[PDB]
Amino acid sequence: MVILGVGYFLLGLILLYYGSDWFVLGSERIARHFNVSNFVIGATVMAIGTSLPEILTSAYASYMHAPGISIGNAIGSCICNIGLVLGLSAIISPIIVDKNLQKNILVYLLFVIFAAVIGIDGFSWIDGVVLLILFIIYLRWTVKNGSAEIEKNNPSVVFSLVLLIIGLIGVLVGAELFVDGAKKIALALDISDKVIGFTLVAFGTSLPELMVSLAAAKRNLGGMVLGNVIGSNIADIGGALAVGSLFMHLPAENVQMAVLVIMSLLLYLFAKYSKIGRWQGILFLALYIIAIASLRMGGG
Ligand SMILES: CCCCCCCCCCCCCCC
Ligand SMILES: CCCCCCCCCCCCCCC
Ligand SMILES: CCCCCCCCCCCCCCC
Ligand SMILES: [Ca+2]
Ligand SMILES: [Ca+2]
Ligand code: NA
Ligand code: NA
Ligand code: NA
Repeated sequence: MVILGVGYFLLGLILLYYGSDWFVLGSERIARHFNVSNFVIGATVMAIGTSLPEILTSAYASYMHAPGISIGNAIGSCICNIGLVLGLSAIISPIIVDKNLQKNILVYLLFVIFAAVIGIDGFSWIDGVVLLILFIIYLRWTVKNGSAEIEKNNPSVVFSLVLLIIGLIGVLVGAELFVDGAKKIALALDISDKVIGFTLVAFGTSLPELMVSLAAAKRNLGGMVLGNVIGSNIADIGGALAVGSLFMHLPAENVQMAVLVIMSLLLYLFAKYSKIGRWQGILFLALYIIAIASLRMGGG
């Protein structure tokens, strides 16, 4: 039963590795097909695709009367996407943000500040509906401003969509196998710890973002990286958190929200007045490390 766990674990890593690169390549081609920037494709198709685990997890957790896990997973993913995912990626491929993308990031920041303020007393189903509506508006606004609309079944298109979809299946299945594999290893060795397992929920669901962002960074696709991070956070709030709140009132996470707000503000300030490169990435990593060293365990 331990060899099966090791099997899943290694296999999940393989799928994650190759799948992420396929997803990126297919997404980069699709962007060129539709005449939209890499940021746009990153913030929409990629962000949502990779946030499907958060959405499902938050929904499932709140339905099972564990709303703390529901919001813990959602906001923890956001902190992970900036501190760990963007941190690593910025070091690998530093980014200077153009003026139009700076505007997108400011909208993101406002969205996050708005979510923090209405969530001070926790999140109701009404808070959820509002956030989901802003999420949809964000998506349409983003696509419009990053689109140059001008124009059977071209082999370039097909191969693009195949890469993208198979890549996405690869990263999502791979993330699942990684986690399921780890869990059966821990169970087999009798080192299973539930509160540890619930602490790592936002991470396991963030493995697609991590591997996808790293693959894009290796190909110097900085805008795509930034799109994936910014979009995943909005999807995690207007999607994962929001849907959670539909089943049950979510408890406040004011400390984690303050952390997210601070990291999000830092991200905008770097984008606007500087760059997102080596030392910005180092700072994001240091803050992430401080966060996981100090924040209360249990995943909510
Ligand atoms: C943004 C212009 C200044 C760049 C240098 C200051 C921002 C990066 C600071 C990194 C500090 C890293 C500390 C690690 C412990
Ligand atoms: C090309 C590699 C450049 C340096 C990468 C440094 C990463 C530092 C991450 C944080 C270390 C711990 C800080 C603890 C407060
Ligand atoms: C370099 C400016 C940092 C401003 C915020 C400083 C305190 C740390 C905030 C982020 C990480 C989580 C801290 C609480 C665990
Ligand atoms: Ca074409
Ligand atoms: Ca509220
Ligand atoms: Na995502
Ligand atoms: Na995710
Ligand atoms: Na996550």
